[PDB]
Amino acid sequence: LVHVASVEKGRSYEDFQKVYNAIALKLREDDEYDNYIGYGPVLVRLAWHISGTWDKHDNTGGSYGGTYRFKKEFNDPSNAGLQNGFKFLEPIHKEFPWISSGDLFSLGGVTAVQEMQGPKIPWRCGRVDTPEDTTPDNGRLPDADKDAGYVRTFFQRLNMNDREVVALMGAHALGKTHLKNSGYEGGGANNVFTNEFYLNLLNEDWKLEKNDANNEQWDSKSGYMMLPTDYSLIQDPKYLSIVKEYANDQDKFFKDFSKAFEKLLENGITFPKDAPSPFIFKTLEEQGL
Ligand code: HEM
Repeated sequence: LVHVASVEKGRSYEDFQKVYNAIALKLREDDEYDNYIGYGPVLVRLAWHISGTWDKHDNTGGSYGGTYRFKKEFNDPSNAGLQNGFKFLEPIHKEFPWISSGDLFSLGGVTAVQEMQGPKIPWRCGRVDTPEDTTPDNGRLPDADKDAGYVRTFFQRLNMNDREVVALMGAHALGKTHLKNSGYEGGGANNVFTNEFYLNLLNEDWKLEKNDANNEQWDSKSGYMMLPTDYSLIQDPKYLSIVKEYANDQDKFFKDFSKAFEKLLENGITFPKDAPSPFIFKTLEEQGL
């Protein structure tokens, strides 16, 4: 099963920068959302969830087809809350109706990371919408109640190794959990992309507590939280080494996250040899906008 990237007709860097800019300007405008977190984090989560359905064994799922627009996927219980991201992107899609859905969802994540002062994430266009019957079944995204061996095995389906897993998890510096969406009680939340997830893991005094949904999570008296799967990164000695590395080197974490997140957003896509090179979008700030 082969998905070949096909550039939206006649489009180039400039076109996709305009789309980036529209998303970025909306991120700035719509600042109230989720107790002033803004939409950055949920856009990153959306990009991950539309990509994280991928299965390396048969090339099903993945970002290419834009299948999140279909009810089966949109109503996946693992996607609860992501409707807010989709709503946010709707006016952008209406303004730029030529962009494919998988391009838009993935670009929303790139834009979010960058505007939140994260690393540059090179991004390639050419995802093509596919029909409703190509929508992956629910149950391909990970559970949060498990341990390190679960996390490791899970991410092998996505072709991610230990370093890639630990780097990608660092996105949990962004935003929070919501009891109503996932059964986890939200803790202190940020909308700036840093290596703080790793610092929190290593430096806080964590207590295993039960929340009001009767699920266990790790909390600190300072008001942070970790999912079981987050905490697993300091329980497993291989993950722990990488946690420490990223807690001690912001730049390395940025570089590794950029590579892993691009890879995640690109899994399943075949880029023709004469496809454009990846785009690196300027932030609003870099443009003086
Ligand atoms: C074992 C892997 C993972 C698990 C079990 C997991 C689980 C969760 C859960 C339970 C939430 C809370 C949802 C809600 O209540 O609204 C969430 C939020 C979030 N996740 Fe993950 N996640 C994982 C990996 C990732 C990855 C790889 C990324 C992206 C690189 C990511 C990005 C985010 C972001 C940015 C949010 C915050 C959303 C917001 O503030 O609305 N997660 N995750």
